[PDB]
Amino acid sequence: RTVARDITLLECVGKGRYGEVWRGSWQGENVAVKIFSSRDEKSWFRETELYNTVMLRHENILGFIASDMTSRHSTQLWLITHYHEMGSLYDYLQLTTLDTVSCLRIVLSIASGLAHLHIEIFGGKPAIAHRDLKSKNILVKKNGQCCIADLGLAVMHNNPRVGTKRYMAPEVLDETIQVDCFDSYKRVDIWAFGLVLWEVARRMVSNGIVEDYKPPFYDVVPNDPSFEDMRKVVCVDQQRPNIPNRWFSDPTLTSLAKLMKECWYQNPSARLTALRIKKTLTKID
Ligand SMILES: COc1cc(-c2cncc(-c3ccc(C4CCN(C)CC4)cc3)c2C)cc(OC)c1OC
Ligand SMILES: COc1cc(-c2cncc(-c3ccc(C4CCN(C)CC4)cc3)c2C)cc(OC)c1OC
Ligand SMILES: COc1cc(-c2cncc(-c3ccc(C4CCN(C)CC4)cc3)c2C)cc(OC)c1OC
Ligand SMILES: O=C(O)[C@H]1CCSC1
Ligand SMILES: O=C(O)[C@H]1CCSC1
Repeated sequence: RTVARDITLLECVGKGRYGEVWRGSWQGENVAVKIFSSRDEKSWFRETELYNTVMLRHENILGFIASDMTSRHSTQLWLITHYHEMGSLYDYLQLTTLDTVSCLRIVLSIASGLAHLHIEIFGGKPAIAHRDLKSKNILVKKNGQCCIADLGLAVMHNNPRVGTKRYMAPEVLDETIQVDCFDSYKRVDIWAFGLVLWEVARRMVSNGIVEDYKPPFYDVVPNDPSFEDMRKVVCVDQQRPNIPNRWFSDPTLTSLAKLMKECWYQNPSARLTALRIKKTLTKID
């Protein structure tokens, strides 16, 4: 039989230190093709090893299609996934505001994806921690739900080696994280989840008011904040993202402020679990 492997790369939709992401076409169908830099080859190996161990399939996890290694004169490393034309949550929040139903649908879908990663199923799948959760690593689907992307730093029950500094938990910044305990990595994801919840909630309209899109800690650290910049804010001063007064006039944003506080405790073991966040979100509105 013919094995059709040609992908037409149509347009570059992302460029960074990691390499590039392209919208591509395979057999009439849109795919996303991540082309890894030599700098970030370990992310391709980790994601590939994870998918070789467990073929994750979940509506709120970016859908795997293929991992390709091709010999050149160098080695070319591609990861091929489903394509989400609306782009990342980061991209989407810049222009778009949200109503109550759209805000809740986004954050419950992220909680659903994250709980699916975290849970060991004994049938099944090992427990997985993401280790780089942020709004750029979440894609928006046409049905209003999101999916979690980029398992290049994921751990299974370290890696390329640290996550995005702006989203690092206090125990990562102060180097107290108990690195031999798998639950430690789940708790780091919950911290980052809380920051994403804050980024989304700001864009939910209430009483004719909305906040502009800002990244977590926009008001206390520079662009491309250093490790030290983040440690001083999060660990030494114990600062947390601001909850605007206008949220306390809206029952949904009041409930979301309480949830994000319960993701941001200095004590990692005090933070809510992804399953408890899902349950809380299903009872809001
Ligand atoms: C190698 O490389 C790539 C391959 C493909 C691809 C193209 N056509 C058909 C296939 C296919 C799938 C599954 C079977 C089964 C049939 C039942 N039998 C009992 C076991 C085997 C055969 C063939 C594939 C996997 C796409 C790619 O990109 C999207 C590839 O990557 C470049
Ligand atoms: C990698 O990705 C894609 C692959 C394909 C594709 C192409 N040829 C054959 C297959 C296939 C056929 C049959 C089996 C099974 C059937 C039951 N039992 C006998 C074991 C073997 C598996 C695989 C597929 C899945 C299509 C896709 O999209 C339409 C893909 O997505 C881009
Ligand atoms: C995060 O991680 C990965 C993401 C993807 C991915 C999948 N669907 C769609 C996208 C996308 C499409 C389009 C835009 C637009 C936004 C508006 N404007 C700025 C021009 C461009 C942004 C994003 C991406 C980037 C694939 C991946 O691997 C193949 C990823 O890595 C695992
Ligand atoms: O790039 C790396 O360091 C990884 C390759 C496979 S295992 C370690
Ligand atoms: O086990 C889980 O939590 C996943 C099943 C479908 S939704 C999440």
